[PDB]
Amino acid sequence: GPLGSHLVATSESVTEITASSFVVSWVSASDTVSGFRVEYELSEEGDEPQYLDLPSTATSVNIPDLLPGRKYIVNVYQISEDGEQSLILSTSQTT
Repeated sequence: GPLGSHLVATSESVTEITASSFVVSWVSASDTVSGFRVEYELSEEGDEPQYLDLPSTATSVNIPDLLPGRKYIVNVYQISEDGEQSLILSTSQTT
């Protein structure tokens, strides 16, 4: 049954804890995507934003070098064959 969800997941859907890393996954809300671009910045300090580029076949990425005890804002954008970016997933986390 729906084990009520069973969070089934289990293992800290968040593994890459090292350096307070993050493991976020999304859906290629588009097959015309030529690649993906992930952006994460401190929701507090507002430091400078960082970008990570992944292939159109990528649907998940691990963000390392994160500052423990800090909140980061993550936004995944898919790049179309025209170079257009579209927000497919936006979420924040607290190392």
